[PDB]
Amino acid sequence: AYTNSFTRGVYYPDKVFRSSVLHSTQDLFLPFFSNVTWFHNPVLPFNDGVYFASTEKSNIIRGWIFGTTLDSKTQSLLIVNNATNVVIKVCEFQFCNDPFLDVNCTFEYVSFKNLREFVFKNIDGYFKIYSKHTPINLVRDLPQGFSALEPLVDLPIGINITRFQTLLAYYVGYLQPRTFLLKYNENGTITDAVDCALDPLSETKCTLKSFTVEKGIYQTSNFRVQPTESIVRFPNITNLCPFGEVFNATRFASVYAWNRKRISNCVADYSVLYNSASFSTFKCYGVSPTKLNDLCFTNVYADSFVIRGDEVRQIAPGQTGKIADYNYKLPDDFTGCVIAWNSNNLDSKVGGNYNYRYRKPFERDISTEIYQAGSKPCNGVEGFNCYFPLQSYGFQPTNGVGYQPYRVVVLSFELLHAPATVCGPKKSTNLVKNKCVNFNFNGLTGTGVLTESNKKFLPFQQFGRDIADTTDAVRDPQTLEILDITPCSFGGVSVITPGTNTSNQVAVLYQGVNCTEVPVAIHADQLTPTWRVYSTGSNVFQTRAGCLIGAEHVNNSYECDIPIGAGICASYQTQSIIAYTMSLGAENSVAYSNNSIAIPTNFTISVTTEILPVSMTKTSVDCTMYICGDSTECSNLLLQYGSFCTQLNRALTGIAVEQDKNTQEVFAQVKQIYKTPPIKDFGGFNFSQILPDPSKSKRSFIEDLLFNKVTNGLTVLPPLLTDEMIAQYTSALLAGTITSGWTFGAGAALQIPFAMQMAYRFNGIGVTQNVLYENQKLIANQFNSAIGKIQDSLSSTASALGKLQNVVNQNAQALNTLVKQLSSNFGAISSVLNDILSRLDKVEAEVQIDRLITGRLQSLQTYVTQQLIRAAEIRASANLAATKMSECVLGQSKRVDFCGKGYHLMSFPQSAPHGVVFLHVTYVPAQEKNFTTAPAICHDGKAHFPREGVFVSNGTHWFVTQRNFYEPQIITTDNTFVSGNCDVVIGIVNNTVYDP
Amino acid sequence: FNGLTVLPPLLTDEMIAQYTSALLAGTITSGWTFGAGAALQIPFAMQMAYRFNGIGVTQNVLYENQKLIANQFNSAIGKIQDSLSSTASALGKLQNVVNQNAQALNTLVKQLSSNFGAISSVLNDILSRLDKVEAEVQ
Amino acid sequence: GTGVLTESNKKFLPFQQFGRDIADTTDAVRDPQTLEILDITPCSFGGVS
Amino acid sequence: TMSLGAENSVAYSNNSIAIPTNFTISVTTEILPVSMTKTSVDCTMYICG
Amino acid sequence: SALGKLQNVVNQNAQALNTLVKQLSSNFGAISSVLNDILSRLDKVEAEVQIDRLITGRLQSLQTYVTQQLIRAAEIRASANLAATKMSECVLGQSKRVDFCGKGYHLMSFPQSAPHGVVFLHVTYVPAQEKNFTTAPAICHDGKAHFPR
Ligand SMILES: *[C@@H]1O[C@H](CO)[C@@H](O[C@@H]2O[C@H](CO)[C@@H](O)[C@H](O)[C@H]2NC(C)=O)[C@H](O)[C@H]1NC(C)=O
Ligand SMILES: *[C@@H]1O[C@H](CO)[C@@H](O[C@@H]2O[C@H](CO)[C@@H](O)[C@H](O)[C@H]2NC(C)=O)[C@H](O)[C@H]1NC(C)=O
Ligand SMILES: *[C@@H]1O[C@H](CO)[C@@H](O[C@@H]2O[C@H](CO)[C@@H](O)[C@H](O)[C@H]2NC(C)=O)[C@H](O)[C@H]1NC(C)=O
Ligand SMILES: *[C@@H]1O[C@H](CO)[C@@H](O[C@@H]2O[C@H](CO)[C@@H](O)[C@H](O)[C@H]2NC(C)=O)[C@H](O)[C@H]1NC(C)=O
Ligand SMILES: *[C@@H]1O[C@H](CO)[C@@H](O[C@@H]2O[C@H](CO)[C@@H](O)[C@H](O)[C@H]2NC(C)=O)[C@H](O)[C@H]1NC(C)=O
Ligand SMILES: *[C@@H]1O[C@H](CO)[C@@H](O[C@@H]2O[C@H](CO)[C@@H](O)[C@H](O)[C@H]2NC(C)=O)[C@H](O)[C@H]1NC(C)=O
Ligand SMILES: *[C@@H]1O[C@H](CO)[C@@H](O)[C@H](O)[C@H]1NC(C)=O
Ligand SMILES: *[C@@H]1O[C@H](CO)[C@@H](O)[C@H](O)[C@H]1NC(C)=O
Ligand SMILES: *[C@@H]1O[C@H](CO)[C@@H](O)[C@H](O)[C@H]1NC(C)=O
Ligand SMILES: *[C@@H]1O[C@H](CO)[C@@H](O)[C@H](O)[C@H]1NC(C)=O
Ligand SMILES: *[C@@H]1O[C@H](CO)[C@@H](O)[C@H](O)[C@H]1NC(C)=O
Ligand SMILES: *[C@@H]1O[C@H](CO)[C@@H](O)[C@H](O)[C@H]1NC(C)=O
Ligand SMILES: *[C@@H]1O[C@H](CO)[C@@H](O)[C@H](O)[C@H]1NC(C)=O
Ligand SMILES: *[C@@H]1O[C@H](CO)[C@@H](O)[C@H](O)[C@H]1NC(C)=O
Ligand SMILES: *[C@@H]1O[C@H](CO)[C@@H](O)[C@H](O)[C@H]1NC(C)=O
Ligand SMILES: *[C@@H]1O[C@H](CO)[C@@H](O)[C@H](O)[C@H]1NC(C)=O
Ligand SMILES: *[C@@H]1O[C@H](CO)[C@@H](O)[C@H](O)[C@H]1NC(C)=O
Ligand SMILES: *[C@@H]1O[C@H](CO)[C@@H](O)[C@H](O)[C@H]1NC(C)=O
Ligand SMILES: *[C@@H]1O[C@H](CO)[C@@H](O)[C@H](O)[C@H]1NC(C)=O
Ligand SMILES: *[C@@H]1O[C@H](CO)[C@@H](O)[C@H](O)[C@H]1NC(C)=O
Ligand SMILES: *[C@@H]1O[C@H](CO)[C@@H](O)[C@H](O)[C@H]1NC(C)=O
Repeated sequence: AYTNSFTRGVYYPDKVFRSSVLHSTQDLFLPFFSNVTWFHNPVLPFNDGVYFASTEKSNIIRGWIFGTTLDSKTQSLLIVNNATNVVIKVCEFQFCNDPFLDVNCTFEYVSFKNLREFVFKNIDGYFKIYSKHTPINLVRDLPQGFSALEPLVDLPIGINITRFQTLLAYYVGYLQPRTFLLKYNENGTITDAVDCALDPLSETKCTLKSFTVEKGIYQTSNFRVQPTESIVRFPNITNLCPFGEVFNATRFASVYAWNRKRISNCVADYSVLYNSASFSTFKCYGVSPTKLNDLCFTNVYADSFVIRGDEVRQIAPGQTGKIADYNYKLPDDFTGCVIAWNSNNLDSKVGGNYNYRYRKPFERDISTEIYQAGSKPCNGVEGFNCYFPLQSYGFQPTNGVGYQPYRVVVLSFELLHAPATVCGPKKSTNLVKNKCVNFNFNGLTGTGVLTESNKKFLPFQQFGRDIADTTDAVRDPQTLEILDITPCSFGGVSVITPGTNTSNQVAVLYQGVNCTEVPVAIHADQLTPTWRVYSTGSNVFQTRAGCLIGAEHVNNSYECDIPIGAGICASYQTQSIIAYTMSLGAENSVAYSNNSIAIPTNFTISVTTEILPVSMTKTSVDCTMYICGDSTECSNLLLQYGSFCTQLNRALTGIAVEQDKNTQEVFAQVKQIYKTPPIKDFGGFNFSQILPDPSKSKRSFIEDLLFNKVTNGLTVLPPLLTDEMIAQYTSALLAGTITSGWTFGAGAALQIPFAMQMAYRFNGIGVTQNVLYENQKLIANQFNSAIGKIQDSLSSTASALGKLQNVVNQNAQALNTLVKQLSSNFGAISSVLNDILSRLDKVEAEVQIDRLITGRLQSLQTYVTQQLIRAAEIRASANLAATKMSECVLGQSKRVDFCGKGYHLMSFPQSAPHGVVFLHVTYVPAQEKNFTTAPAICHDGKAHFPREGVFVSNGTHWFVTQRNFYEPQIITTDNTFVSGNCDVVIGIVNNTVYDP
Repeated sequence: FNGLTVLPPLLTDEMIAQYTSALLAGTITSGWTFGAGAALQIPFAMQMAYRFNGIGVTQNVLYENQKLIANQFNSAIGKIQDSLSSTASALGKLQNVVNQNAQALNTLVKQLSSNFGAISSVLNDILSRLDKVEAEVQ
Repeated sequence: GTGVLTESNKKFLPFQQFGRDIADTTDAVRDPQTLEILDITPCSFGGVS
Repeated sequence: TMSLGAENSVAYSNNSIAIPTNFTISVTTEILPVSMTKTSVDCTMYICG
Repeated sequence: SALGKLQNVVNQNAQALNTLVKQLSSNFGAISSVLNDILSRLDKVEAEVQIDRLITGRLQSLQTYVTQQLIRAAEIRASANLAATKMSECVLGQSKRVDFCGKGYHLMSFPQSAPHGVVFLHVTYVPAQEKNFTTAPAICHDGKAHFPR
């Protein structure tokens, strides 16, 4: 019988306080929503540790036995409660299946409406116990909910437990290795958890380290099709190799005349030779002797001779001495083995066996040509300073060991190149095409898909290679057809989420994967590590970008919420996640004709917003303190690397000073600290929210929203201008802009009434200035209301300031990464430097320290190089901000869409963390009407054109009007100018042109 | 195929062609107005008079020469087709963005054939030929 | 370690012996002879200009 | 503490304008870099001499 | 001191090559920082293990130099594009972009050459000697409002 585990069985992983934090940890845990066995008893397996529970208030459940034999034959745990105490012992006990109530000992210790919970696990010889108590109402199943179990007991007793039983409603489950994300509150209790492998949303929560995720698409994983089967393809040789004639023959050669045997067309078994005790050495080079049976070769050459026992040291690559110089040399990149033994009884004899003698790589020459000891005419004949080239070994069996004869076999291997022809003893399999498989062609191992091919190998060619050396096609050794290899299908895995705030559903995209490969592979119905079973969630759909699982395809085309790729988007709708081809927008046939114009009859003022970065957090690094932790031994090694721990400080000093330049270039545009008048008769425009609030530093109201909505060896440094100095500059800029127009940008500020300044801002966009005064209250109300909406927009969402937030988040991520890279081993024995200094002699310790120096130096260069790139990216924004302040704030830019959308009027800066915010104010025309139009008018045969503005008719009368606001005027001469007669102009019309 | 991949662009080229078409259709029927607000239609020879004022040439100069001006424009777009049709090296900037990435990937892939001082550039050789304690070093 | 040990307000649970930072750096300890919680700070360092 | 510059109450009202009555032509230098030293290095001869 | 920008372009290239040349003298853990010592004192099997440390250290030194020059070249290109723009707009024209072609209302500018750079002489009108007046946005005549053209 079984029951759902829900979220039960989490326990405190370590005796560490952590608070207000989400922490990621790997341990033996009960997986969420697993099946727990139920009981009302037998012995049970213990496995890799147990979660245990019971509903109780009778207290019939009294203890446990843990062990292997449960009684007598070995030490076994007894854990019992007797109401006086909890009791533990480990004895070779003397009790039956149930010695309990009617309703050595090398260690011992002493200390329904409710449920008891426990966890038992056993690691490093320590047996550990965790616990909880709770009230409950539900008796019929485990209480669905959460509460972390806390440690009680931790004991060095070391028993190899494989079974347990309860001593006399109760429940059992098994722990398994998993990653969990845990939530610690302000008082450092665990209060929630995520089981990362459970589902795609749980992968996403663990990927982001968050218990909630926003709407979007997130990568969590990579998908690869697994090898379904294994193949061995070998030459089908029956013959076995002639090693007795190599190793055990009578005539092992004298060393200057060394013998070579070629081996070919046979199956070997090097393990038989390697396992033999007969050899005083079995040293090997580019192959380990354990691996030799798995390999295959074009040739083996056995080189054979007898030599004096102490001289065997010359038989290696790179050696020197008379045997190497004149008798037999190995090449200095020898691939194979040297095997030798004390052949004292075999090769020595009581006459001192004079049959043996000594005198480039694999040279042999038996020549009698004399060793001359000088430039004499020795002429090949013996004499003083003229000596025969061979000398005899005095091999008597009574010799001391270094003077006895030893036999030597050298095995030199020629690899698979041409068709392999000496081979290990391996079993060949059948060949299988089109599947993802492991394969082994003559010891050439790999994983992939095998198919037919059209590759015309020339008869000597055995396999093809790609640009990366990787084997691209193979001839099968048993049937000479050419097979293509191809790598098994793979891609990035991404989770589409509506926002956990909004829904729990998800869809999964297998990027670039064909759906036929997916739902019976690493996704579902086969070997499915972490990318767990749901072969369909309801629908499986092939997009251009990859296979998409669990989303509903739609034939409509909406706007895009979650973009997938190749014009596909997804969103959550009437409910399910849908997927569709996106629409670029509403289609609009513009109402064109050769004679019709639309003129706006009304406008809106609009206040937009634009946010720009201006400076990173400044930093400098004491690279000796960071790399070496103030250890003297490490500091002395770090001298050998020269100037690196100085050009790093020089680079970061360049970054640091440039931040104060960026801030000064953006804000210090103004020579004097202008201040606002006491009166506020700015024609009804209400700046109270953007001017300083003196009751606040003296920031504006909107600046106080912006400063709230954004929120070792490594030393941070302060900015030069303080946040109160930046607020003085944004105040001075704003006070100049209000009281004096652009004039404070061209030397001395000239005062002008604000309503007249706006009349000139209108006069810059081609709207005739009377249009402002005649609409002055309306315009002031539109502006005041628009400033009001900025407060609500900035109040509405945390996503409003994402640009400035990304300067903060990247600096924190970079520094945290640079700190966490202290803990990495880089292949050294430990990442804690004091281990290496304490556990090892200095000669070994240096090599380990040098890996940590190398890893930390490569980490620190990696950090500094990203700060250079990231600072260059911020400087492009600082130059843009200084430009927008020069043209928009200090002026009125005519550059289309530079200072906000619409025709530009003015803008106001407000300070913010690491950046600036501009409130660009723009005119937008808003209520158009169609009119008939003609490019000219003919009066007395003279063709008239308007001086400024355009001719229009309401269908009966003709007027001229300005291009951006309907205001019809009678066509007097003074609105117009003549040029020539009617006839050259297209579309000219007849009207009166009036003379004043 | 060595763990390298190429992802598709979000906007497919038949979507890009609808944006460049819309920008062009706005620019013909409505001048600059569709940047400043909702598009306002105007006759094209009347848009060109505003463009002439925008360079300080008086608008009567257009109408007094409209047939000539149209022919000069049409002729230039003819020469554009012959130039682009003729000279494949004209797109040298874009073609370098293609070529530079091809060399970047080819270098990254070819580096898998380097030894860096190991016994072999091919990882499965080492794993076939050597036992663990030595294979780690390589 | 090394640092300026200080008296602190931290509220460790009975089984917890020491505290860690957001970046996993050890930064508070229970004194094993008097079960109040201390706060650990590295000894001061800085560039000399 | 650095000074950002002299403070200035602009003499604003809803009915006062200031207009200039003279001018200066002024000539201002601006300096921009355009190119580095064109440099080349033999990576065989530097590393291996 | 006006030319501090151009002189700093000279100084950074001088410091970069000095740093690259100094690093030839660093051991990086080899028995000597002079390659012919290794080749004259040691036989090849030993020598290659020492030489490989110099090759590694000198190569990491050289990649560090080339990467900082790639970044500095892009940082100069941003200035070359700005100078090319100021020459097209300020010299070949009269820019209305406020504070672009020197402070004040821009009239014209002249180029002068300088080693590794360019110097612009921006000529500008700056108003002076201002007087207060009373002002009003419009004037009534015969009950109709008037505004200045
Ligand atoms: C070919 O012949 C030459 C002699 O003419 C051989 O030279 C010997 O090479 C070894 C190198 O290990 C030296 O120690 C000897 O001193 C050389 N001999 C003389 C007389 O100088 C050469 O090794 C031969 N090569 C082959 C492959 O057989
Ligand atoms: C121009 O648009 C504005 C709104 O942006 C119009 O003002 C509104 O007019 C209606 C009556 O027609 C009132 O109910 C609203 O309270 C007005 N709003 C404001 C902010 O005052 C204005 O009437 C339009 N002008 C013309 C000539 O149609
Ligand atoms: C300028 O606008 C602000 C709001 O943006 C006005 O301040 C509000 O005024 C009323 C009436 O005195 C108070 O009830 C509110 O509490 C004020 N709001 C805040 C947030 O303080 C201000 O009165 C306007 N002033 C002028 C001259 O128009
Ligand atoms: C075109 O505009 C003219 C002038 O605004 C309009 O003519 C006026 O029409 C009203 C009645 O709607 C008469 O009371 C006025 O006496 C007319 N004035 C003049 C100068 O004729 C005319 O109605 C408009 N036509 C259309 C088709 O809208
Ligand atoms: C504008 O009005 C004039 C008359 O005032 C029109 O000119 C006449 O057009 C007819 C038809 O082409 C000719 O037969 C007459 O000889 C013309 N008379 C004169 C005095 O030129 C003219 O066609 C009208 N224009 C438009 C565009 O309708
Ligand atoms: C202005 O220059 C254009 C050429 O750029 C001249 O246009 C040509 O004029 C001749 C007659 O002189 C016609 O045969 C051609 O067909 C015209 N070319 C085109 C493209 O139409 C124009 O005549 C010149 N105008 C003046 C006043 O000199
Ligand atoms: C396993 O658990 C699920 C609920 O999570 C349940 O439907 C299923 O029947 C259980 N299977 C067994 C064999 O207990
Ligand atoms: C409980 O066990 C202890 C020894 O562990 C023993 O002294 C005590 O008498 C027991 N209590 C009862 C009620 O039997
Ligand atoms: C007692 O322990 C020793 C080892 O310490 C072991 O040899 C012996 O068999 C044990 N006897 C019992 C009864 O467990
Ligand atoms: C556990 O098993 C090992 C052999 O696998 C044995 O050497 C050891 O003594 C056992 N320890 C205990 C306490 O049972
Ligand atoms: C945290 O502990 C304090 C006492 O140390 C207590 O006042 C407070 O209510 C606790 N808060 C939570 C969220 O447990
Ligand atoms: C060599 O001979 C001995 C017996 O003299 C035998 O044990 C050994 O296996 C033989 N080895 C080979 C390779 O024949
Ligand atoms: C060996 O290969 C040949 C050629 O394909 C085949 O005819 C023969 O049956 C094979 N023999 C064995 C024992 O595999
Ligand atoms: C989820 O977001 C929507 C707005 O997109 C909001 O209305 C809703 O209240 C949010 N869900 C929760 C649990 O508050
Ligand atoms: C996916 O694979 C099947 C064969 O398994 C093939 O018929 C289909 O055309 C493929 N589709 C794509 C888009 O690759
Ligand atoms: C969507 O279009 C396909 C053909 O392109 C069709 O098979 C499908 O039935 C359509 N769906 C609906 C709801 O009409
Ligand atoms: C202008 O007229 C056309 C029909 O001629 C109509 O489609 C369009 O909506 C009209 N525009 C306005 C603003 O009334
Ligand atoms: C406008 O277009 C119509 C139809 O194409 C044509 O009859 C008329 O002559 C044209 N008028 C002008 C001024 O181009
Ligand atoms: C240690 O002993 C002293 C008395 O000698 C006592 O005051 C103190 O509370 C004890 N601390 C602990 C943790 O037992
Ligand atoms: C303008 O200033 C100059 C000196 O810069 C002076 O000589 C000249 O007389 C002044 N002109 C007027 C009209 O005040
Ligand atoms: C204008 O008059 C005010 C006093 O009303 C005075 O403070 C200010 O300095 C005068 N400005 C000029 C340009 O004379």
